[PDB]
Amino acid sequence: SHMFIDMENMFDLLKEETEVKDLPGAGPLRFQKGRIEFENVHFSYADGRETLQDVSFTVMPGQTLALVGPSGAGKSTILRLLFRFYDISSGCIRIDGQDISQVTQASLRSHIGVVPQDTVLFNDTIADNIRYGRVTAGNDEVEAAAQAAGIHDAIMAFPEGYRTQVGERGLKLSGGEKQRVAIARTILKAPGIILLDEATSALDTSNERAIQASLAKVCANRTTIVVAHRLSTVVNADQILVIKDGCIVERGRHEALLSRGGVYADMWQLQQGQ
Repeated sequence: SHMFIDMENMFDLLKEETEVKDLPGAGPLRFQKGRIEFENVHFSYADGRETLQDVSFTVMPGQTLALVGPSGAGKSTILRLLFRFYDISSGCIRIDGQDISQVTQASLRSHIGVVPQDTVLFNDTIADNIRYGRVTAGNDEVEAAAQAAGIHDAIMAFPEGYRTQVGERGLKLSGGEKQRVAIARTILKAPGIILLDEATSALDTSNERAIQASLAKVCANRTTIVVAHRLSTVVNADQILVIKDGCIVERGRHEALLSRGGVYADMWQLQQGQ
């Protein structure tokens, strides 16, 4: 009775469901101020396998939103979806009012800077590693980005300055320097949206404070979603979402969630100690 199925049509429908492609005639995202909306977003990667369930939130332009909660794939799935690394199973994600699945992924990604937990360094010069943020940038901009991220002086001390080979087959950068490369990349991109996934490791007190300050500074005036581990990041966020098992179980600013006296407050009391 499936003698009437058109195999070509099944393959066309498979392709729609399973591949992240631009719609025919998709135009550029019209980026204004970087308002983000998730509306009733679900993400499931098979039958029963739901990693985000009915997730809704709004991040107003320039604001920061911290994602917190126990270990789980939900928090970083939210970052992936905003980047359209996957399509959503249902609901809608919008930037500046526009459904991000209806625009070119290229245009979408041009406005988003990702700062991952682990900084990818290529087997290339330190100049070109920073330049990776925006390949078109002149040497002077690369320098100013390095200067602003606080690694210019270190690079000067490098055996070949900006032409110093780094990465796996190059000079070993410290964890601080590596992180600052990520920041300089982001400065060079100048995106309107930042997706930050905080590292679980930490550096010395002095460096941590300095890096946390640089990060705070590059996120200034930019719409920011962060998968947060540091208390300072959460205390300072415009809004906090507590995610457990793919659900937003509570939300608000730090002080409001403490006085609410739920899951977040319990976590805070546990971290404080007797």
